[PDB]
Amino acid sequence: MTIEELKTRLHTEQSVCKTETGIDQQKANDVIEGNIDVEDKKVQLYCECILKNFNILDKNNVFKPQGIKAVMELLIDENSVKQLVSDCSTISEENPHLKASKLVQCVSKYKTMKSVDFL
Repeated sequence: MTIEELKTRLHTEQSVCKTETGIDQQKANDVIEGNIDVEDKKVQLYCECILKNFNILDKNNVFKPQGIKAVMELLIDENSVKQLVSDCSTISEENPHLKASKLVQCVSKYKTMKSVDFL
């Protein structure tokens, strides 16, 4: 994956997931900017849709290290990827929708979806 392909793929999934969840445009923009309202139901569904579409969250709602590594290895270095993986893997949440928003918030501490557009 090249940065330009990742940029277009990210924009596409953001659009797909906005249409699917009916999330307010500003709320979807907040998430993209790295301001995740973890408790908002639409934010949770939008977050879940994005992570699952990128194989970051599997069908068993497990945070996939190879899934996140495939996406991040173009954005962040090996050391930051290892730190992100160990950090975000500690998120244990019974509610899969809340787990998804907490996971996007965790990944966003390292690189926001917005900041990909700066590369």
